[PDB]
Amino acid sequence: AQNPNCNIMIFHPTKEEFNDFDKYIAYMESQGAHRAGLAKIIPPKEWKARETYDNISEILIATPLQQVASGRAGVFTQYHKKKKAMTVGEYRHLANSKKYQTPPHQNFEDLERKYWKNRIYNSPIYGADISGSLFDENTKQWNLGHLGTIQDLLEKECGVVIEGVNTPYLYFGMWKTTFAWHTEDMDLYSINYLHLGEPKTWYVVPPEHGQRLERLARELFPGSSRGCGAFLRHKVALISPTVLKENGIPFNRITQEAGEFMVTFPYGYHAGFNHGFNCAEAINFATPRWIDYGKMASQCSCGEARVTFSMDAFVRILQPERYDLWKRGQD
Ligand SMILES: O=C(O)CNC(=O)C(=O)O
Ligand SMILES: [Mg+2]
Ligand code: NI
Ligand SMILES: [Zn+2]
Repeated sequence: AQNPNCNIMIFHPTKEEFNDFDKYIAYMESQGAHRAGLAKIIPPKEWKARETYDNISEILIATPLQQVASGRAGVFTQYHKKKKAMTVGEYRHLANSKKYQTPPHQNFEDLERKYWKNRIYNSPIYGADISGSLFDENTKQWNLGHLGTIQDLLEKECGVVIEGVNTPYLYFGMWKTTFAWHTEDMDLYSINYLHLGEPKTWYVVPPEHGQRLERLARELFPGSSRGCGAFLRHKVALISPTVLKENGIPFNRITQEAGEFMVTFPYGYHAGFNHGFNCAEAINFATPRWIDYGKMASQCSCGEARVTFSMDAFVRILQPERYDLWKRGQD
Protein backbone atom coordinates (compact mmCIF):
# COMPACT_ATOMS: atom_id res chain seq x y z
CA ALA A 1 0.00 0.00 0.00
CA GLN A 2 1.41 3.36 -1.03
CA ASN A 3 1.67 6.16 1.60
CA PRO A 4 0.56 3.96 4.56
CA ASN A 5 1.26 6.70 7.09
CA CYS A 6 -1.13 9.06 5.16
CA ASN A 7 1.35 11.87 4.77
CA ILE A 8 0.49 14.93 2.68
CA MET A 9 2.30 14.52 -0.65
CA ILE A 10 3.67 17.35 -2.76
CA PHE A 11 3.80 16.97 -6.57
CA HIS A 12 5.90 18.78 -9.18
CA PRO A 13 4.38 17.89 -12.58
CA THR A 14 6.27 18.75 -15.77
CA LYS A 15 4.52 20.83 -18.46
CA GLU A 16 3.92 17.55 -20.31
CA GLU A 17 2.32 15.93 -17.26
CA PHE A 18 0.19 19.07 -16.65
CA ASN A 19 -1.82 18.54 -19.86
CA ASP A 20 -4.20 15.88 -18.80
CA PHE A 21 -5.90 16.72 -15.47
CA ASP A 22 -7.76 13.44 -14.96
CA LYS A 23 -4.63 11.42 -15.72
CA TYR A 24 -2.59 13.36 -13.17
CA ILE A 25 -5.18 12.97 -10.39
CA ALA A 26 -5.13 9.23 -11.14
CA TYR A 27 -1.25 9.28 -11.01
CA MET A 28 -1.32 11.01 -7.60
CA GLU A 29 -3.71 8.37 -6.28
CA SER A 30 -1.40 5.61 -7.66
CA GLN A 31 1.28 7.07 -5.37
CA GLY A 32 -1.19 7.01 -2.35
CA ALA A 33 -1.76 10.74 -2.24
CA HIS A 34 -5.48 10.38 -1.42
CA ARG A 35 -4.64 8.64 1.81
CA ALA A 36 -3.68 11.93 3.41
CA GLY A 37 -6.93 13.60 2.37
CA LEU A 38 -5.03 16.51 0.85
CA ALA A 39 -2.17 16.97 -1.68
CA LYS A 40 -0.20 19.95 -2.92
CA ILE A 41 0.57 20.42 -6.62
CA ILE A 42 3.26 22.91 -7.66
CA PRO A 43 2.65 23.88 -11.30
CA PRO A 44 5.52 23.67 -13.80
CA LYS A 45 7.62 26.82 -14.03
CA GLU A 46 6.32 27.58 -17.54
CA TRP A 47 2.70 27.79 -16.40
CA LYS A 48 0.67 30.82 -15.42
CA ALA A 49 -2.98 31.26 -14.29
CA ARG A 50 -3.19 34.66 -15.90
CA GLU A 51 -0.84 37.47 -17.04
CA THR A 52 -1.38 39.84 -14.11
CA TYR A 53 -3.72 40.54 -11.17
CA ASP A 54 -3.63 44.26 -11.88
CA ASN A 55 -7.22 44.73 -12.59
CA ILE A 56 -9.13 42.84 -9.75
CA SER A 57 -10.06 45.66 -7.36
CA GLU A 58 -13.44 46.08 -9.04
CA ILE A 59 -14.69 42.65 -8.30
CA LEU A 60 -17.65 42.96 -5.85
CA ILE A 61 -17.93 41.06 -2.61
CA ALA A 62 -21.71 41.32 -2.33
CA THR A 63 -21.95 39.75 1.16
CA PRO A 64 -18.73 39.92 3.15
CA LEU A 65 -19.01 37.64 6.21
CA GLN A 66 -17.76 38.64 9.67
CA GLN A 67 -16.69 35.48 11.41
CA VAL A 68 -17.68 35.63 15.02
CA ALA A 69 -16.38 32.94 17.40
CA SER A 70 -17.81 31.38 20.57
CA GLY A 71 -16.19 28.83 22.87
CA ARG A 72 -12.55 28.42 23.95
CA ALA A 73 -9.34 29.05 22.02
CA GLY A 74 -8.97 25.43 20.84
CA VAL A 75 -12.63 24.42 20.52
CA PHE A 76 -15.03 27.01 19.16
CA THR A 77 -17.80 27.60 16.74
CA GLN A 78 -18.12 30.50 14.33
CA TYR A 79 -21.11 32.22 12.88
CA HIS A 80 -21.20 34.49 9.92
CA LYS A 81 -22.60 37.95 10.24
CA LYS A 82 -23.46 39.57 6.86
CA LYS A 83 -21.85 42.90 6.19
CA LYS A 84 -22.46 45.53 3.56
CA ALA A 85 -21.04 44.98 0.09
CA MET A 86 -17.58 46.09 -0.76
CA THR A 87 -15.21 45.90 -3.69
CA VAL A 88 -12.03 43.82 -3.59
CA GLY A 89 -10.16 47.17 -3.51
CA GLU A 90 -12.01 48.16 -0.36
CA TYR A 91 -11.60 44.72 1.16
CA ARG A 92 -7.85 44.63 0.52
CA HIS A 93 -7.53 48.05 2.21
CA LEU A 94 -9.53 46.74 5.19
CA ALA A 95 -7.36 43.62 5.39
CA ASN A 96 -4.21 45.83 5.54
CA SER A 97 -5.63 48.21 8.22
CA LYS A 98 -4.18 48.19 11.71
CA LYS A 99 -7.33 46.44 13.12
CA TYR A 100 -7.13 43.45 10.67
CA GLN A 101 -3.51 43.15 9.41
CA THR A 102 -1.25 40.21 10.02
CA PRO A 103 0.79 40.83 13.24
CA PRO A 104 4.60 40.79 13.34
CA HIS A 105 5.82 37.22 13.52
CA GLN A 106 9.05 35.21 13.04
CA ASN A 107 7.85 32.42 10.73
CA PHE A 108 4.74 30.32 9.80
CA GLU A 109 5.05 28.41 13.07
CA ASP A 110 4.92 31.54 15.22
CA LEU A 111 1.96 32.85 13.21
CA GLU A 112 0.14 29.51 13.67
CA ARG A 113 0.73 29.78 17.43
CA LYS A 114 -0.71 33.32 17.43
CA TYR A 115 -3.73 32.12 15.35
CA TRP A 116 -4.72 29.38 17.79
CA LYS A 117 -4.01 31.58 20.78
CA ASN A 118 -5.90 34.64 19.68
CA ARG A 119 -8.37 33.79 16.86
CA ILE A 120 -11.44 33.74 19.11
CA TYR A 121 -10.92 37.31 20.33
CA ASN A 122 -11.20 38.87 16.84
CA SER A 123 -13.85 38.72 14.12
CA PRO A 124 -12.16 38.85 10.69
CA ILE A 125 -14.22 39.44 7.54
CA TYR A 126 -14.18 36.77 4.72
CA GLY A 127 -15.30 37.33 1.09
CA ALA A 128 -16.24 33.73 0.52
CA ASP A 129 -18.14 31.78 -2.03
CA ILE A 130 -18.22 34.31 -4.85
CA SER A 131 -19.21 32.74 -8.19
CA GLY A 132 -16.51 33.50 -10.74
CA SER A 133 -13.03 32.77 -12.02
CA LEU A 134 -9.68 34.50 -12.31
CA PHE A 135 -8.19 32.03 -14.81
CA ASP A 136 -7.43 33.53 -18.25
CA GLU A 137 -9.63 31.87 -20.85
CA ASN A 138 -6.41 31.09 -22.76
CA THR A 139 -4.94 29.10 -19.85
CA LYS A 140 -5.50 25.60 -21.07
CA GLN A 141 -3.97 23.49 -18.26
CA TRP A 142 -5.57 23.24 -14.79
CA ASN A 143 -8.00 26.02 -15.51
CA LEU A 144 -10.62 25.52 -12.79
CA GLY A 145 -13.37 26.97 -14.97
CA HIS A 146 -12.75 24.37 -17.75
CA LEU A 147 -12.82 21.12 -15.83
CA GLY A 148 -15.23 18.31 -16.83
CA THR A 149 -18.33 18.60 -14.75
CA ILE A 150 -19.54 16.34 -11.97
CA GLN A 151 -22.78 15.86 -13.91
CA ASP A 152 -20.87 14.55 -16.87
CA LEU A 153 -18.78 12.25 -14.63
CA LEU A 154 -21.98 10.79 -13.08
CA GLU A 155 -23.45 10.37 -16.54
CA LYS A 156 -20.35 8.62 -17.87
CA GLU A 157 -20.12 6.26 -14.89
CA CYS A 158 -23.74 5.58 -14.16
CA GLY A 159 -25.47 6.27 -17.51
CA VAL A 160 -27.97 8.75 -16.11
CA VAL A 161 -28.37 12.29 -17.38
CA ILE A 162 -29.04 14.95 -14.80
CA GLU A 163 -29.60 18.68 -14.49
CA GLY A 164 -27.11 20.92 -12.77
CA VAL A 165 -23.97 22.87 -13.42
CA ASN A 166 -20.63 23.11 -11.54
CA THR A 167 -18.74 26.47 -11.55
CA PRO A 168 -15.86 27.87 -9.49
CA TYR A 169 -15.89 30.15 -6.54
CA LEU A 170 -13.53 32.93 -5.38
CA TYR A 171 -12.49 33.40 -1.75
CA PHE A 172 -10.99 36.73 -0.60
CA GLY A 173 -9.34 36.25 2.81
CA MET A 174 -7.51 38.25 5.42
CA TRP A 175 -5.56 37.41 8.60
CA LYS A 176 -7.46 34.90 10.77
CA THR A 177 -10.25 34.23 8.29
CA THR A 178 -11.17 30.64 8.92
CA PHE A 179 -12.62 27.55 7.20
CA ALA A 180 -14.25 25.22 9.62
CA TRP A 181 -13.81 21.41 9.75
CA HIS A 182 -15.67 19.86 6.82
CA THR A 183 -15.67 17.43 3.89
CA GLU A 184 -17.05 18.55 0.57
CA ASP A 185 -20.75 18.33 -0.45
CA MET A 186 -21.48 14.68 -1.22
CA ASP A 187 -17.81 13.96 -0.16
CA LEU A 188 -16.56 15.26 -3.57
CA TYR A 189 -13.03 16.27 -4.27
CA SER A 190 -12.09 19.91 -4.27
CA ILE A 191 -9.30 21.75 -5.95
CA ASN A 192 -8.11 25.11 -4.70
CA TYR A 193 -5.68 27.51 -6.39
CA LEU A 194 -4.17 30.35 -4.36
CA HIS A 195 -4.06 33.10 -6.94
CA LEU A 196 -2.34 35.84 -4.98
CA GLY A 197 -1.38 37.22 -1.60
CA GLU A 198 -0.52 35.66 1.70
CA PRO A 199 -0.57 31.96 2.54
CA LYS A 200 -3.30 29.59 3.65
CA THR A 201 -2.65 26.96 6.33
CA TRP A 202 -4.52 23.66 6.09
CA TYR A 203 -5.22 20.83 8.53
CA VAL A 204 -6.52 17.47 7.25
CA VAL A 205 -7.65 14.12 8.63
CA PRO A 206 -6.96 11.00 6.49
CA PRO A 207 -10.23 9.75 4.99
CA GLU A 208 -9.73 6.38 6.60
CA HIS A 209 -9.91 8.11 9.98
CA GLY A 210 -12.67 10.63 9.36
CA GLN A 211 -15.06 8.92 11.74
CA ARG A 212 -12.60 9.51 14.59
CA LEU A 213 -12.88 13.22 13.96
CA GLU A 214 -16.66 12.99 13.88
CA ARG A 215 -16.73 11.10 17.21
CA LEU A 216 -14.55 13.74 18.85
CA ALA A 217 -16.68 16.51 17.37
CA ARG A 218 -19.83 14.93 18.91
CA GLU A 219 -18.07 15.04 22.28
CA LEU A 220 -16.84 18.61 21.89
CA PHE A 221 -20.05 20.15 20.47
CA PRO A 222 -22.68 18.10 22.35
CA GLY A 223 -25.70 20.41 21.71
CA SER A 224 -24.93 20.63 17.98
CA SER A 225 -24.61 16.85 17.86
CA ARG A 226 -28.07 16.43 19.39
CA GLY A 227 -29.53 18.90 16.84
CA CYS A 228 -28.17 16.95 13.83
CA GLY A 229 -26.50 13.70 13.06
CA ALA A 230 -24.22 15.40 10.46
CA PHE A 231 -23.60 18.84 12.03
CA LEU A 232 -20.08 19.17 10.59
CA ARG A 233 -22.00 19.84 7.30
CA HIS A 234 -22.88 23.17 8.91
CA LYS A 235 -19.27 24.24 8.59
CA VAL A 236 -19.11 26.06 11.89
CA ALA A 237 -16.86 23.96 14.17
CA LEU A 238 -13.12 24.49 14.86
CA ILE A 239 -10.83 22.15 16.79
CA SER A 240 -7.13 23.07 17.18
CA PRO A 241 -4.17 20.88 16.44
CA THR A 242 -3.35 20.75 20.14
CA VAL A 243 -6.83 19.41 20.90
CA LEU A 244 -6.65 16.86 18.09
CA LYS A 245 -3.24 15.64 19.43
CA GLU A 246 -4.62 15.44 23.01
CA ASN A 247 -7.41 13.25 21.73
CA GLY A 248 -5.26 11.05 19.45
CA ILE A 249 -6.90 12.16 16.18
CA PRO A 250 -4.57 11.51 13.26
CA PHE A 251 -4.06 14.63 11.13
CA ASN A 252 -1.49 16.57 9.06
CA ARG A 253 -0.87 20.23 8.32
CA ILE A 254 0.62 22.15 5.43
CA THR A 255 0.82 25.74 4.27
CA GLN A 256 -0.22 26.70 0.74
CA GLU A 257 1.52 29.70 -0.95
CA ALA A 258 0.43 31.80 -3.87
CA GLY A 259 0.79 29.89 -7.14
CA GLU A 260 0.09 26.51 -5.67
CA PHE A 261 -2.82 24.09 -5.97
CA MET A 262 -4.30 21.96 -3.23
CA VAL A 263 -6.53 18.98 -3.86
CA THR A 264 -8.81 17.54 -1.18
CA PHE A 265 -9.86 13.94 -1.68
CA PRO A 266 -13.29 12.36 -0.96
CA TYR A 267 -14.06 12.32 2.74
CA GLY A 268 -10.86 14.22 3.65
CA TYR A 269 -11.89 16.47 6.56
CA HIS A 270 -10.05 19.83 6.33
CA ALA A 271 -9.95 23.18 8.16
CA GLY A 272 -7.60 26.11 8.13
CA PHE A 273 -6.92 29.88 8.12
CA ASN A 274 -5.48 32.63 5.98
CA HIS A 275 -2.28 34.46 6.88
CA GLY A 276 -3.29 37.83 5.46
CA PHE A 277 -4.93 39.32 2.39
CA ASN A 278 -5.31 36.71 -0.37
CA CYS A 279 -7.53 35.34 -3.17
CA ALA A 280 -8.20 31.69 -3.81
CA GLU A 281 -10.35 29.95 -6.40
CA ALA A 282 -11.86 26.55 -5.77
CA ILE A 283 -14.27 24.08 -7.37
CA ASN A 284 -15.56 20.64 -6.63
CA PHE A 285 -14.90 17.74 -8.99
CA ALA A 286 -15.44 13.98 -9.31
CA THR A 287 -13.63 10.93 -10.59
CA PRO A 288 -14.86 7.38 -10.91
CA ARG A 289 -13.36 6.58 -7.50
CA TRP A 290 -15.64 9.20 -5.93
CA ILE A 291 -18.89 7.45 -6.79
CA ASP A 292 -18.74 5.04 -3.83
CA TYR A 293 -18.11 7.99 -1.50
CA GLY A 294 -21.02 9.89 -2.88
CA LYS A 295 -23.26 6.89 -2.24
CA MET A 296 -22.11 6.78 1.39
CA ALA A 297 -21.92 10.51 2.19
CA SER A 298 -23.69 11.76 5.34
CA GLN A 299 -26.26 14.31 4.95
CA CYS A 300 -27.60 17.13 7.06
CA SER A 301 -31.44 17.06 7.03
CA CYS A 302 -31.96 19.53 10.03
CA GLY A 303 -32.15 22.44 7.60
CA GLU A 304 -28.99 24.27 8.56
CA ALA A 305 -26.60 23.13 5.85
CA ARG A 306 -28.65 24.40 2.88
CA VAL A 307 -26.70 23.83 -0.38
CA THR A 308 -26.71 24.32 -4.13
CA PHE A 309 -29.22 23.40 -6.74
CA SER A 310 -26.93 20.75 -8.25
CA MET A 311 -26.74 18.62 -5.07
CA ASP A 312 -30.36 17.59 -5.56
CA ALA A 313 -29.62 15.26 -8.44
CA PHE A 314 -26.65 13.73 -6.70
CA VAL A 315 -28.78 12.81 -3.65
CA ARG A 316 -31.69 11.73 -5.88
CA ILE A 317 -29.58 9.31 -7.95
CA LEU A 318 -27.01 8.12 -5.49
CA GLN A 319 -29.01 8.15 -2.25
CA PRO A 320 -32.64 7.59 -3.22
CA GLU A 321 -33.60 6.31 0.27
CA ARG A 322 -32.28 9.52 1.83
CA TYR A 323 -33.77 11.84 -0.81
CA ASP A 324 -37.23 12.60 0.69
CA LEU A 325 -35.84 13.45 4.19
CA TRP A 326 -32.88 15.39 2.84
CA LYS A 327 -35.17 17.44 0.54
CA ARG A 328 -37.50 18.33 3.47
CA GLY A 329 -34.32 19.92 5.01
CA GLN A 330 -33.74 21.89 1.81
CA ASP A 331 -37.41 23.13 1.76
O1 LIG B 1 -10.27 28.32 0.95
C1 LIG B 1 -11.21 28.27 1.77
O2 LIG B 1 -11.68 29.17 2.55
C2 LIG B 1 -11.91 26.94 1.84
N1 LIG B 1 -11.58 26.00 0.78
C3 LIG B 1 -11.93 24.75 0.85
O3 LIG B 1 -12.55 24.23 1.83
C4 LIG B 1 -11.62 23.89 -0.32
O4 LIG B 1 -11.00 24.40 -1.27
O5 LIG B 1 -12.11 22.71 -0.21
MG1 LIG C 1 -11.89 44.58 -11.27
NI1 NI D 1 -13.32 22.36 1.36
ZN1 LIG E 1 -27.84 19.72 10.19
